[PDB]
This record gives sequence, structure tokens and C-alpha cells, in this order.
Amino acid sequence: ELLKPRTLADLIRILHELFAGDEVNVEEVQAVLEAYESNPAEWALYAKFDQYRYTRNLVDQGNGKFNLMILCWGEGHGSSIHDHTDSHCFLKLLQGNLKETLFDWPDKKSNEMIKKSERTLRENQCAYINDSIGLHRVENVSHTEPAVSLHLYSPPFDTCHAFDQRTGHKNKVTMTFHSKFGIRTP
Ligand SMILES: [Fe+3]
Repeated sequence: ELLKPRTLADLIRILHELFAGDEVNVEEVQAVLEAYESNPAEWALYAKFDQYRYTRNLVDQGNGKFNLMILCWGEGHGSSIHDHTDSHCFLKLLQGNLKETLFDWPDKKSNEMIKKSERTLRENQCAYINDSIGLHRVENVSHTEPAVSLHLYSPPFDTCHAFDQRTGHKNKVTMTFHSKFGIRTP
């Protein structure tokens, strides 16, 4: 019985219920993430920005079933084109807007990766991606507004691939956490 999360802490408790088992009801997880109304005071602790690139701030480790993290995107900050390491990946906007560009998996032949579509993710929306859907890039294209997003990955993963848009070639990257549980982790 999915109820509206009243707070971030309530959302986290609900997520622990939704991930108690071995499978993932994607539509229910997405619905509960979308139903949480972002309250900046509840997540200010995790919203630690860096001047030069986006930061990943771990919020909850989901008792091993998922990583819940907050990403903080300065103006003009964006990601690589990347995969999600055979995990579910939910992305909910907490503040601002992000541009999501979707790409197909490259072929063996070296070729330019041409976007398949793009969309603007707005405040409180929750999007979803997995490797079966494709690859994506996420970018804060704003010149004036930092963006903050809440990401849930299940199972948790510490590495993924970045893809060269000019060729489709991929390189393994290790995810680093800027902070964990509100504590800066150099
Ligand atoms: Fe992603």
C-alpha cells in the first residue's frame, strides 16, 4: 500500500519497504519518488556543491539493496554519456532542471553517437533509466540555477562506463562520493 512520503526520512523508510525483497517494482518506486514533494530543509545537509563539477552525496545505503544519493549540479555542470551497470536508476529532481539526452548502445564500429531523444526533467519529476533502455547524459544547462537531484540505484554500483560521443568507445570510471551521510569524504 503506497502512501505519499511526508518527508525525505519518510521516503527513505518507504524505500526500505519497497526494496525488502529481491525484485523491484519500478512503477511503484517511481511513483513514490515522484510523490515526495521536495523540501529543501530536509536535504540541505547533503547538498554539498563543488565549483568545477557535479558532486555525488550519499544519503542512504538501503541496507545493501540500493544507493540513494543526492547529486548537486552547478551551472553548466553535466555528466558523461554513461550506462548504469545492470542496475535500475531513478532520478528525481529536487531543485532546478536537468536535460537528459538518450543514446543507443554503440555498435562495434567506431562512429559518432547520435542522440535518440532529449527531454527536460523539471522540479519533482522522477525519471527512470536502465541499460535496456539505453545510455544517457544528464546536464544542468542553466546559466543561473544550480540543480539538485535525488538518485536511487539498485543494486548499488561503484563503477560505470563513460562513452566517447565521437566514437562510441567506452572507459570504466569509478564513482566517488563527495560526502556520505552529510560528512565530507575527501
Ligand atoms: Fe545516469
